Amino acid sequence: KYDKNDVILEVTAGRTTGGDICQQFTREIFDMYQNYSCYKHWQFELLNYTPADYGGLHH
RNA sequence: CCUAUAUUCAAUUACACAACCAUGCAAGAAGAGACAAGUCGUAACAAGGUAAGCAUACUGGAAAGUGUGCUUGGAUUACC
Ligand SMILES: [K+]
Ligand SMILES: [K+]
Ligand SMILES: [Mg+2]
Ligand SMILES: [Mg+2]
Ligand SMILES: [Mg+2]
Ligand SMILES: [Mg+2]
Ligand SMILES: [Mg+2]
Ligand SMILES: [Mg+2]
Ligand SMILES: [Mg+2]
Ligand SMILES: [Mg+2]
Ligand SMILES: [Mg+2]
Ligand SMILES: [Mg+2]
Ligand SMILES: [Mg+2]
Repeated sequence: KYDKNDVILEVTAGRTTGGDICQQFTREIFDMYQNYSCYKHWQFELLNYTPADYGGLHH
């Protein structure tokens, strides 16, 4: 079923450790899927992008 | 009633009678604790950058802010 509906991918910053170790890691995997979409010839549409203070992605 | 002995007895009345408390459930309200790292600010510990704090009053998103009196669980480094 489905497989022909646009899918929204949401990434956040896990709350398990202090610092930016989790926030910085969020940026890397977010760009992983963005480059992956080009490999699969998909279409990427940015909806929300909130950078963190210490060079990261809050959500 | 010349030895002797037989028989009966009841429940009513005036008024109170779920107030009351226990247990269980509930439309819903409020508090406390928890890890965790999110948003907002930096109150406290150094004269914490306005010395802190108690009683009480008033005020503000939030720590708290300010007045009056009191405490040193602050200092004035000591022929200055
Ligand atoms: K103060
Ligand atoms: K002090
Ligand atoms: Mg922290
Ligand atoms: Mg000073
Ligand atoms: Mg301070
Ligand atoms: Mg200040
Ligand atoms: Mg102060
Ligand atoms: Mg004071
Ligand atoms: Mg007071
Ligand atoms: Mg004032
Ligand atoms: Mg005062
Ligand atoms: Mg004034
Ligand atoms: Mg001395």
